[PDB]
Amino acid sequence: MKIVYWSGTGNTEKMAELIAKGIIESGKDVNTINVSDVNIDELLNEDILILGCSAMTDEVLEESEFEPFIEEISTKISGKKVALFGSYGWGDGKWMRDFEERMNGYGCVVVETPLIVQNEPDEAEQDCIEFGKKIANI
Ligand SMILES: Cc1cc2nc3c(=O)[nH]c(=O)nc-3n(C[C@H](O)[C@H](O)[C@H](O)COP(=O)(O)O)c2cc1C
Repeated sequence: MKIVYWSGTGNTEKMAELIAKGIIESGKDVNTINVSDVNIDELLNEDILILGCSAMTDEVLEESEFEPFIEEISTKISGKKVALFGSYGWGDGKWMRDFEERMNGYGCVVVETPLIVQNEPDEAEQDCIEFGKKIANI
């Protein structure tokens, strides 16, 4: 499996590691990839796309790297299963509600409720691990 993410201070990156740990604990292999080093072709061969990005300016996906990546794969992911996650600060998850609506709009099947955690996943560590375990069972 593969987890692709963008993180500006390390919050979403930490979530990604924790989600990977859950998948591994369930007996499966998984690689975490920063959006900068992702290979679209190899990524498109995955049965489930696990994508994460923190909330950026005015509740949007990160603009210089993550958004363009989503746009590029947008026409080639109809029917694919996706699990979404990310860290946020002062908002209430608007960027994620929009990210979920967008992926659905591209024809994807959002398999679980998106996992969102405020700032660093300190108290929410187990929640991240459990999300990974749910994904491993799909
Ligand atoms: C430029 C900028 C804009 C932000 N905009 C939002 C926002 O609109 N809503 C929100 O809840 N958090 C916002 N945040 C806070 C981040 O989503 C939050 O700090 C998160 O934990 C960052 O995770 P990361 O280290 O994975 O990037 C913003 C942060 C930055 C740096």
